[PDB]
Amino acid sequence: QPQAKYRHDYRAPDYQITDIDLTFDLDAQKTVVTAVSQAVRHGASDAPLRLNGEDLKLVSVHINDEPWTAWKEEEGALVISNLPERFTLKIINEISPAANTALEGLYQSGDALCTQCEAEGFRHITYYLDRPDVLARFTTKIIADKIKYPFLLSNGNRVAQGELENGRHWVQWQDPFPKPCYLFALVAGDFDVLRDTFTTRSGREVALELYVDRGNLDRAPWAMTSLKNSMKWDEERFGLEYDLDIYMIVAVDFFNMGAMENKGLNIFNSKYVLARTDTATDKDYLDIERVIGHEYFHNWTGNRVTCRDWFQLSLKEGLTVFRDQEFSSDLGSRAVNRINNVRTMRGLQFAEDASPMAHPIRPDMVIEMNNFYTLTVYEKGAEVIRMIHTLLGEENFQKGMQLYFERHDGSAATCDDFVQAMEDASNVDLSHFRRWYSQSGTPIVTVKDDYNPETEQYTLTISQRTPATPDQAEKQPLHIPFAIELYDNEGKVIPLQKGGHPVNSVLNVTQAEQTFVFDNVYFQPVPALLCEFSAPVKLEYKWSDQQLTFLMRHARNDFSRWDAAQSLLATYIKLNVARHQQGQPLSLPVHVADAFRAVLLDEKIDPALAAEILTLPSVNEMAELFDIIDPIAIAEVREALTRTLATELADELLAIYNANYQSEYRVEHEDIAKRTLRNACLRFLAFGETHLADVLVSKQFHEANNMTDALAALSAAVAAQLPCRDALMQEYDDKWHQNGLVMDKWFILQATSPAANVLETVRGLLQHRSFTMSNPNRIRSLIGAFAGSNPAAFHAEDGSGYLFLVEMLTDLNSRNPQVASRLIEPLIRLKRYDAKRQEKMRAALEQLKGLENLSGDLYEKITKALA
Ligand SMILES: CC(C)C[C@H](NC(=O)[C@@H](O)[C@H](N)Cc1ccccc1)C(=O)O
Ligand SMILES: [Zn+2]
Repeated sequence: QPQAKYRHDYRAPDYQITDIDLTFDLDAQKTVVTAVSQAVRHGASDAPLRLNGEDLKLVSVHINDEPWTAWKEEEGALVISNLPERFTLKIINEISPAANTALEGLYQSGDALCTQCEAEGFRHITYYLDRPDVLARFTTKIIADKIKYPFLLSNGNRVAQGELENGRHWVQWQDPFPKPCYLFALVAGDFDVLRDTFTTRSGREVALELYVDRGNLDRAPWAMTSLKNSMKWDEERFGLEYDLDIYMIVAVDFFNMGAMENKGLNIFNSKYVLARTDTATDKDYLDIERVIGHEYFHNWTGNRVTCRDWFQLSLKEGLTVFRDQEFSSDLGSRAVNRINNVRTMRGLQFAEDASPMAHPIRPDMVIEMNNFYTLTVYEKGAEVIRMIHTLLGEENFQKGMQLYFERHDGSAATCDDFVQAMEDASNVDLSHFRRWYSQSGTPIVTVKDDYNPETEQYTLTISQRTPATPDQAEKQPLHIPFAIELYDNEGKVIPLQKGGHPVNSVLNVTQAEQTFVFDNVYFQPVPALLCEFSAPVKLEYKWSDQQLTFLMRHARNDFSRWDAAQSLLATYIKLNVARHQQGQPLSLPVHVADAFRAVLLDEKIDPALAAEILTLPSVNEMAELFDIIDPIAIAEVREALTRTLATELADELLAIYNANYQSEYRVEHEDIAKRTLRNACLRFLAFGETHLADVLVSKQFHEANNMTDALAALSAAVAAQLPCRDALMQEYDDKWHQNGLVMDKWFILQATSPAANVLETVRGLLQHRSFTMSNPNRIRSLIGAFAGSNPAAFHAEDGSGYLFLVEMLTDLNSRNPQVASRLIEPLIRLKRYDAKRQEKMRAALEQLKGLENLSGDLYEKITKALA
């Protein structure tokens, strides 16, 4: 297995390549690549040029057209010795796109040929300096059969084109912007193309082109609209304009991730492009908006300024995720977006930070870089950027962005460079703050308060600590922006002050323990703590149920109201899981049910907020409330809680469900909010009197005039195991079996079903007409959903879930390591479960560990999980 690489070993390259001219003689079985690079030595004169290469058939090596004899091929490299200070390197090699099942480098997607080069896929195309601090100007000539590949695309603009004998043709592209090879892209195939235009604020007219498989034009307008929305927003919010003449996006069916920001030629998983009202849900529309925007935002945060090395991945991913969240939030509901992102942080990222794979947002050790496009690097990375925004304020934050681009435009930078730019532009000291980049694990912030009537002072005693993680035995206090707000008994905000001077609501929690005193607090306050999730930490405060219901009705920020409800539910989710383990039924105080009844009947509350408060935490969110996870107890308690609320709020739920009916379907935020609330109510109504529920659900499925409402009904039928379930599921299959993206929703429902025979059903679906092990989307929607989204079934006491996953991973380890690595994650969490389960999970991991040709992707995770 390959050795681990460490951030502290970074060293500038001995050679730089300033320009590269590529020529591809394209063919699915045998592609011939000719690469002419202009190299310049920067290191010692006796240093050899070390080129990275994987699975390449070397044809020849020339230096200034002279056949070179001073070279040697070694594991993953071509080492060239005795070179001039400046020279022209010419490499000719062959590759086989059709044989590329890992989908890394140049591969085949259906009948099209396309690429994926990040993190290190370009080395699978030709021998090169496959490191992001080497920026070269690319020129790409593509030669191919005209009938099979009428469209030949690469980064930049077309500078040449011609016809050849034997029905072949070629096109040459030039991208003026120097770039690391991970941003290189090539696409060849036959597509339908949606063309539009966007005029920047300064007048630059940009040609927009969206390439989709023939017959998919009816699902392309929303993505195009989202691209234009993204371009406009970046101008308005960040003052950034697109910098090229054309913007191409190609939607492909076979892609390991969601999308890729290749300069001027983004390549997208079709899941994040294709949408029409009968195939896509409101969520799909908003996800397409998010991803289209995300990759577009990389044009500046990632492309114009790239990464010095891969340990600096968060420099572009954390910042770009922050940007896509601000984009979504500005255009839609900021409260809903913040709530959703906090659910991801608390329910998924915290779990990772408490797992064997824990790492700082800026990793120190990496074996397989593809294993580091994580919730930590992305989501926590964004939370760190957001904390900088919280500490600086929008104005100074933008000044920091401006200085960052001024200093690093056209180069590869580091996380430290970014922080320095923010510090220098704002004059805000971020020296202590920097620890957020080096320390893994989730900080735990404990708060104790006291109200002194004699002095009319409110005191907060705040403590912090980060438990040790398997990767770091030493932990230190962080600079935690801790936002608060105090309310009097009328729900009015109490001015924060001390010694006659106002105090900022964002407290600087920088020590292991500290006190914060506020005077002129005339009456005992109810505090709102860690407002808007001001820092990615776990809050420990002894809330009374009344303080929480008070906040649910009076908190100024909608997020606080949702957050208070989560704290209220946590107490009873924990209470009932303990009861479940002792064979006792659900117990819930009347005043708790009343709090949710109040939310339903509050006419002043935003439907968007009400919908989220009425959406119970997922089983994965619930799992984080426990030291030792009991997946079956959690799943059954979640259903029991749903049933109890459905019974206690039956009339109110139906009233709100009916009140939010909308005849017209619009992908507009106000409409989406009402529909989300209506369907939130439907989830509960599905657990009402069987016949009543069955009729209501089947009715919505059949009368729905959009996929959002149809899927909501189908999901409810499956969740409540209603009589109509089998009929509706078969009807969906018969109508959509030919559409993979649509069937993925169906596979997810089958995989996350509460039915006793779910595994048997999932295994059988491996033979379904709409499923195929060759497609990452299908794999993740069926197998991934089962293992990661149905922990109750995956963790069946008999161990059947683990055995099934081992079978699937034995296949995927050889076929597609990246997808295999995404799928093994559930097994890596073994220490969070009981002894019996740990034993079975360890056995499963040991079996995988002994696999012939074990991929580095899995090796890295298996090793840490078995430690
Ligand atoms: C909206 C985005 C956060 C979705 C996300 N895509 C990205 O982050 C891209 O900008 C990544 N740069 C693409 C990528 C992902 C994984 C490994 C190598 C390369 C993805 O999941 O593909
Ligand atoms: Zn990204």
